Amino acid sequence: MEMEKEFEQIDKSGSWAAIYQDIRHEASDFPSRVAKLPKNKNRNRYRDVSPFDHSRIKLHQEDNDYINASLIKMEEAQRSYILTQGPLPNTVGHFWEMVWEQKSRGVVMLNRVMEKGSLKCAQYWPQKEEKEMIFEDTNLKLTLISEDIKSYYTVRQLELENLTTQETREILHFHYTTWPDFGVPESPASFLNFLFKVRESGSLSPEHGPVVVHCSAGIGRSGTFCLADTCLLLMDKRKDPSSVDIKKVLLEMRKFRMGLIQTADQLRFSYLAVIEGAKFIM
Ligand SMILES: O=C1CCCc2nc3c(cc21)C(=O)CCC3
Repeated sequence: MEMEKEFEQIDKSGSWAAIYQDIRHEASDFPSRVAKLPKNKNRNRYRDVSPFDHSRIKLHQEDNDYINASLIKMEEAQRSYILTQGPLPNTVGHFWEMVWEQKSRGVVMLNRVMEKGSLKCAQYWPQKEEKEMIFEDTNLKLTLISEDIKSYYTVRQLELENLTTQETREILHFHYTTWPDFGVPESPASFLNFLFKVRESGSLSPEHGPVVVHCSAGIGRSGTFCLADTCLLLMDKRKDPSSVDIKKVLLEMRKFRMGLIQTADQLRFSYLAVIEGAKFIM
């Protein structure tokens, strides 16, 4: 079926939970043996969210190459994304090592450091120009260059320096700051505006390594971001945009990381975002 009318048909019939459970039943199951080794227990935020072995990102280290991160490679759309958990106190250096080694231009953050009174990820970037951060375990230096605070999101320019080679690179930090503590946003308008700002920066384009996107577990809000982007790109590329099937795209992405889209409300929000976004594109 088309999307917008399939949408009203699920609303009128109140069957979002049944649609979402079908997706969960059909999703791929692949091994995640490296994630479950005992030496990696303090590298995982949640025991039930792990990268598949076949698609995990490997650090270029011979001691321990493990990070909770996955490469989602979308062949028809010609887009790649790295989805990862919010960094932990003992993985902030690994996180920036990955950003360096994979040649990423942008980092997309969809959570606040504290939500619901609890810490959802480490404070992994510097907050003042004159107070830079040094990650001694991976030999990297990170400096805040500039910061632009808007009503729904903040963009930061960062400098990452490989202290071994003295090479430097500019990284863009795109921070969506207004996702509610419970539920999903009422309108997709500000999320779509944010997606378009990431696009316009070049961070999603083939001349850079894959964008790094995270929330707390790296599957819910993060899944919503890459699902909406890929679906909109396919609607631009194909002769028949109504052929784009958001459930099929989501199942393809779930071949590369488990659990993408965590609730039936997030599924409905993803439909809403693609539907509204397809009208603005033209
Ligand atoms: O933010 C939105 C909402 C509607 C869809 C949309 N499409 C475009 C933009 C922005 C948005 C741009 O600024 C450049 C490319 C076209």
